[PDB]
Amino acid sequence: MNIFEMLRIDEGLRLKIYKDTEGYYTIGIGHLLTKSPSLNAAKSELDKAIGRNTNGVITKDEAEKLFNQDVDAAVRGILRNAKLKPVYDSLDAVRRAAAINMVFQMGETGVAGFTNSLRMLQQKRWDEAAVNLAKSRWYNQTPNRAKRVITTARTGTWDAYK
Ligand SMILES: [Cl-]
Ligand SMILES: [Cl-]
Repeated sequence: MNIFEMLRIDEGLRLKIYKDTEGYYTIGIGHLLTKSPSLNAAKSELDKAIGRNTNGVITKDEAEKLFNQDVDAAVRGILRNAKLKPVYDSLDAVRRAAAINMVFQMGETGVAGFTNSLRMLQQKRWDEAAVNLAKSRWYNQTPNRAKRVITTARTGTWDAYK
């Protein structure tokens, strides 16, 4: 297992524009296109991202390409964030994948606001972090996914994904 397989599991793969759990237009492996209610706006953002007139549909390779970019941007975002980087650097490789997943889902900003959980993770207080992390709108909205990521962070193993 790795970050790519993990997120491919959590996000799935859809070749046609769809709405995510919050109702926003998305395509491929969780690539958010826009927070706007306009499908045309979403189609405009897609064609811009792909480089052609897609008509709301892309191929598997195109989806994988957006995913690679998105994964890359997520890590880089973490390394550029002063609140996030130090946590990330303190972690082992498995736990790091849990941090990347959260950021991919919620944005760096979002994640950087889990102040308390961030500190517990940095101090290696696993169980405590796990409980603090669950006290969030994130967990109440997407509990099954939130449980898998929380367990990854708590245990440093891929068990939730086997
Ligand atoms: Cl893009
Ligand atoms: Cl879920």
